[PDB]
Amino acid sequence: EPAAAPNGISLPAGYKDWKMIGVSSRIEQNNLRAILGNDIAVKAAREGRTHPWPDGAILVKLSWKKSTHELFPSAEVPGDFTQADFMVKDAAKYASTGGWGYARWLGMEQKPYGANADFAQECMGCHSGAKAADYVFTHPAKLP
Amino acid sequence: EPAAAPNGISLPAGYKDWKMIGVSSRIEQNNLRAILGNDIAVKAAREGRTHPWPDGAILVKLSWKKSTHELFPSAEVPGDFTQADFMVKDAAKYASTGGWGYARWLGMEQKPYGANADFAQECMGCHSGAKAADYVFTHPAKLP
Ligand SMILES: [Fe+3]
Ligand SMILES: [Fe+3]
Repeated sequence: EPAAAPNGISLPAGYKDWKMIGVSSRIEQNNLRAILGNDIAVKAAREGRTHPWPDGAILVKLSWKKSTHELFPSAEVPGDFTQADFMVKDAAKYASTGGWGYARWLGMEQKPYGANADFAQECMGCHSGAKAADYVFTHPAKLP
Repeated sequence: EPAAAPNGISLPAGYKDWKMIGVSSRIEQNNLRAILGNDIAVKAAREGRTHPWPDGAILVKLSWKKSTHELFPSAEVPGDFTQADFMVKDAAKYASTGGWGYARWLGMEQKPYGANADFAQECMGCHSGAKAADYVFTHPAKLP
């Protein structure tokens, strides 16, 4: 198993099998991202129960470097896998970080991010800008 | 329930719950895409059984117009849903179109695309360029 994050969160097993919530592309990072969630998160996302998200919801964002497809240069496609970011909802347990447990694992080798157990204050530094939306930027993508 | 495509392919039920294969962004369409697959496709993708893909594999590409996140302008995120494109592998049934059944549904209204039953020749026009990769451009995104 990969090492736990410095705040004690273990890597959610099976996240690559989870359902999609959305996708994104971060210009400044030259990354394509997929956002998945466990079934608690997906149910909440689809039913709009995101104020707050429920206890047990886990979101995962998977980031790859952007490359261009060798056969179709206008298609930006994933190259190198760069990291997996997680938010785990537990209003009581992570009340000090807004009710979410943050954790990041880097690369194929899955090195836990962060110098110490307060690393999540970095995450909060930006995610506080989405405080009105329970610290979550992502808007579930529309589907029929 | 949505009408079948002009070549007789019915919309696959439950595609929104399928596992992810990849993501992409098409620069000339200003979209973001998620590529999902049924469990045959996902197993094939993950094992590298793509030369050729096995019969029964279904790939779906979901497309949204790109929007910029209101709280974070360098984040391109899905706006309106534009289309669902499908490729259904059946080397015998779809031998005339490279072993793949193509189909597209447009919009939230899931209107079948295509003027007639030969609409898939359009798809083949470009997809023939990926013939070395069994007519599939997408490279499964690498995950640990
Ligand atoms: Fe973040
Ligand atoms: Fe295509």
